[PDB]
Amino acid sequence: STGSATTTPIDSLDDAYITPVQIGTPAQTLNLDFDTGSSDLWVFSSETTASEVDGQTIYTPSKSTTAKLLSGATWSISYGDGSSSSGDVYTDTVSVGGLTVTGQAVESAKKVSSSFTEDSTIDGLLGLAFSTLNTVSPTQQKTFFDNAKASLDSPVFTADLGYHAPGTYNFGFIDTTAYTGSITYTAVSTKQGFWEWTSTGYAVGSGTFKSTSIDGIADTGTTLLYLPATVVSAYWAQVSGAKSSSSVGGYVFPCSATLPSFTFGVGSARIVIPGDYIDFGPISTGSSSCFGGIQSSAGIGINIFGDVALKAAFVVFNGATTPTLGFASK
Ligand SMILES: O=C(CNCCc1c[nH]c2ccccc12)Nc1sc2c(c1C(=O)NCc1ccccc1)CCCC2
Repeated sequence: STGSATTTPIDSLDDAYITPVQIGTPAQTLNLDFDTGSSDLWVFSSETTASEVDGQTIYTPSKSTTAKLLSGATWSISYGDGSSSSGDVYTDTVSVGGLTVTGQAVESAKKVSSSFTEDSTIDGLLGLAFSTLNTVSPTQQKTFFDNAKASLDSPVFTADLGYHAPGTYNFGFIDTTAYTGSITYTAVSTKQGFWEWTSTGYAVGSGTFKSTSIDGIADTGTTLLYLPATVVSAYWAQVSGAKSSSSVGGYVFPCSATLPSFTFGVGSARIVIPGDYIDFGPISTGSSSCFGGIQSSAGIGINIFGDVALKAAFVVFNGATTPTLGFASK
């Protein structure tokens, strides 16, 4: 089997991407944030505190003839940004672009934090990291991709995120028309449950490539690119007026700037992030100071190749016996 769905930025800045998912019988289509940085499939529901729901489409399990309460299961998750959600669990039928899983754990939210209530475009998350991270207790549940793996023509999914434009998630196959040149595959560690890999280095603009190991995670569920303080200082040094703001909590720069590109290494290969992709608009409406799309991973504990980096690449998440990650220019 295979599946193919379009993913769309939620706003003019690509702060996140949503992909339509069909849940239950008959189908309830909810728009989910496909997230390679977590492992819970959780949704706004008819069980969510009415004051924490504001425009999101809700999953109503009582209306699904295939939904079944998972007796005694609860879930509770907190991402390292403040946001969090929790609730109970159902198993139901879940389809993405023609690809169908029966008995997928669908984690119904009873409480969500502010960050999610505020984003009316996002009806939940579909986690695509490793099932070891799944928070359902007392019995861990499997991610959509894991449940689907055995059925796929190939145990893979690809992420093709667009810059200020629609993109594609495919399951089961690799679209050879979607990228230029060849796909460079690099090793993955699952020890922390992420698509964790090691970049061979970086360049700032047309500056000389620096070879250095940058261990980090391929994470579609994270907006920006978080890299070490040294690397990130080397980048913003090339932008006149750029500085790190405590009041803001990261590097900001003059909106009038023309940003240089950033290159990261995948083995001998190089992915080039156009300077464009690193601009995230005024820090507040009307301001001439703009938030940068590349930030320090200093108070995080791991580097994060978020959307800013992944959207410059065609990315293969290879769930074969030894998982690997693949990157191609596009
Ligand atoms: O958890 C994820 C991916 N999933 C994020 C889900 C999410 C949180 N808030 C949201 C708001 C809208 C849509 C989705 C989300 N990645 C991962 S993995 C990981 C972290 C994070 C993370 O929180 N990233 C986003 C972020 C990092 C730093 C500062 C601010 C934000 C930090 C500890 C090490 C391992």
